[PDB]
Amino acid sequence: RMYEAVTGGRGLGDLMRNAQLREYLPDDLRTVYDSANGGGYSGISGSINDILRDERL
Amino acid sequence: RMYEAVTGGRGLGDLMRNAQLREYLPDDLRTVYDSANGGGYSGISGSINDILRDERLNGSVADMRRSIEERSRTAAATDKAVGLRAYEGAQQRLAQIEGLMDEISRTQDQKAIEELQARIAGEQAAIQNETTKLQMIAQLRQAEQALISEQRRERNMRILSSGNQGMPTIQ
Amino acid sequence: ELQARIAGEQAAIQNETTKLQMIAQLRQAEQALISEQRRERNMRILSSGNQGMPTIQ
Amino acid sequence: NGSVADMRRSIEERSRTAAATDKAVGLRAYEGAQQRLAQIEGLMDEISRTQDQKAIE
Repeated sequence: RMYEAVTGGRGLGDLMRNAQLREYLPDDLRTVYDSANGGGYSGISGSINDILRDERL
Repeated sequence: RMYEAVTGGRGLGDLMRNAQLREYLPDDLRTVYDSANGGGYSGISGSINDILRDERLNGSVADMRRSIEERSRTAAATDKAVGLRAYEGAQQRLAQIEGLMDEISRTQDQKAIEELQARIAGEQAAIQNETTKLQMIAQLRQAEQALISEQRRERNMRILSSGNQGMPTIQ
Repeated sequence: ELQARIAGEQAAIQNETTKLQMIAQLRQAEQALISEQRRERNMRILSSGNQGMPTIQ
Repeated sequence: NGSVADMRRSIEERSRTAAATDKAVGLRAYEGAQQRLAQIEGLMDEISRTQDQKAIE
């Protein structure tokens, strides 16, 4: 029983793996400042357009 | 069998060592700013030359004016939006950390808690990587602000330049 | 278990460091936004499209 | 030192080079960090399947 307890893969280490959070920070910083239209990612674009339109005094 | 499973070098620990990431960052900080022509690397020098070429925009003065104004506006807005999304990401990472802990409360076997400790170490590695990415984004932001100011200087030196020769007409 | 809990604690502290870096970045962005709004205001008050002139009486 | 025009051209070129080098090093380091994250994912996905306590340690 002790031997089977210590030595054997038992599932853990695969917790919250498939949940991806790398998708939130920018993927690549070559079109990051042109992302207002295309290149980069689209949620960034939506936020940029929202702030740019709303800050219009 | 138990002694064999506890004692004896068994390889794992040199996993994925062949790929080296040293060359991504400079070797020494003496020629990094001389790197326009030499010192650094050839690809990074190509990127420097290319970005200098693309920044040196042309056209009539009105086109450069509108381009610079829009560039500044969108730069500020992009900075704010990146901050927003990255904060949502940090909160999600905190949620994962709390989940990992309330999983740590319920591990029964020694190798289970060992694998979980290793997973937490990997989570710390991911968080360190996120911090490095934040630093690089901030540095890029400062560089691009400097570039916008340089474009402004280019325009107001082009207008006032001594090499002009035109003069309006009288009639 | 205590060693792994301390590891989790370090993870939380690193998360706090990330959030502080990010708040500083947002502060700089907000200052730049305020400067841009000032510039837009001084453009609107100096715009060449202002063809109006006060009357004489 | 030298001619003042030499000073002017040297300063202008040095400023442009400084800005461009800053941006380029930033980008290069960013894809480096992406490589690092891929390495981390690989390490964890391979650590889920160890067999002996010495291997996991």
